[PDB]
Amino acid sequence: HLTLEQISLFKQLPGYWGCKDLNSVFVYANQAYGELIGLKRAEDCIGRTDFEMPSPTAACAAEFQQQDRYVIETGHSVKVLDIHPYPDGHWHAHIFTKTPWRDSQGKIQGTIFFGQDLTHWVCRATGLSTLKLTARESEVLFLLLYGKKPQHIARVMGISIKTVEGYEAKLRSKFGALSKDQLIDLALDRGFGSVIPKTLLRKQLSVVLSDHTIP
Amino acid sequence: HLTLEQISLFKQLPGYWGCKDLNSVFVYANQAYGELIGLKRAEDCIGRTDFEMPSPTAACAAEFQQQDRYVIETGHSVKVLDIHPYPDGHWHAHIFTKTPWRDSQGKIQGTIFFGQDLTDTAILEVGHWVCRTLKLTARESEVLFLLLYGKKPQHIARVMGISIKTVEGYEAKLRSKFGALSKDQLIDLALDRGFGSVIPKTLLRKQLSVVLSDHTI
Ligand SMILES: Cc1c[nH]c(=O)c(C)n1
Ligand SMILES: Cc1c[nH]c(=O)c(C)n1
Repeated sequence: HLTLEQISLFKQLPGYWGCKDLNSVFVYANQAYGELIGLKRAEDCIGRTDFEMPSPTAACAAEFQQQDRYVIETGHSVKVLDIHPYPDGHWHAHIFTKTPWRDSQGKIQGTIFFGQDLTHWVCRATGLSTLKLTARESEVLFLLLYGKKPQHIARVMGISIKTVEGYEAKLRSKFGALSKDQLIDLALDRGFGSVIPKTLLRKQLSVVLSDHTIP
Repeated sequence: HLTLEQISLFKQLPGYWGCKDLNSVFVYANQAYGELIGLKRAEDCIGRTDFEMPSPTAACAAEFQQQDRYVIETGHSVKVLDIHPYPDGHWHAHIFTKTPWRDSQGKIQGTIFFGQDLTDTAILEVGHWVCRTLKLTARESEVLFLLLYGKKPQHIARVMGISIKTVEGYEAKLRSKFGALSKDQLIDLALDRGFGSVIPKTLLRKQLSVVLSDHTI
């Protein structure tokens, strides 16, 4: 049994978090998440789905559920880049971690979500050492660097697949790469993975980002 | 008071986290942090300090406690890059965020700590990247990085397992390579060139606790 002292940690652990059941119906949300999502008491999340929150995030409720079902059917954990206008009238950006929620004998009974606010050197063989992209180009590049395929990028940005190939070709040539693989390596070796394009921060989207341990 | 579902969620939330009192005595640690730190029964953390965990991390316990005291005294949140050997026999890198812990009436009674495994998305959150004509060697980039984040020469020596004189050597090699005339101008030029977002890849197997950012809330 937990002391009240330890329960205050439960109440004050920073971030935007909670859990849903197998139908992605909310079971708990901490106060920070409830306020974010437009509610004065986070208890009003319980029993509702992502479609039913008074918040523009509900326009991506179908993406949230597909994410949730992936964690549930596979047991893998995912990292989601979430960028949305919110009931407070501001755009926010988060990485939401999603992991399976397990019961007392270990079986998956839902998902846990945990969100955090998102607030010219070259790599050499050993060490480091020492081109102007379009808004559209830098958006396509950022998504390609995190493992997203062209049909993924077409959906996120709301353009045709052929158009993503258009921007991919410019990038490949702007970096002087002879293939998409070389484009990725060259861009990574120049710090392109560590910056979110500022125009991407005003495009509503929910996309899983490929994630790897370092090293 | 908590329901069975809220207790279950509390026990499965990701990360390696817990809280400490005003003297950084542990009051709670989740299972993930217990296991990482060598205490498979995580309530064994309670009432210990960082000096008393069964873990090579304790060599940096004085630095952990200086970070905790900063959060307590200022009310700021800090993010720390933490690289250490661990009782499982491996090196682990993490970002640890430290937040004031407050009582029923709002005053600070300690700190909350929350660690993430160093991953692609995790470094993105802190705006740094890792490498998988002005040229820097492996050891020079390590020195330069530790210089950018406030480490004194004797601290740098400890991280790199060498002597201060050796460290002075690399520091002068960087001052002439950047054309800077002092350590001040060297930090300024390297920052001006965007070295403030690089973590040299060879630091992932050297022991260090380094504050990356400090935030008002
Ligand atoms: C804002 C947000 C994104 N994805 C989610 O699943 C949840 C619960 N909230
Ligand atoms: C491993 C580790 C790093 N820094 C800390 O303060 C804590 C609580 N643990």
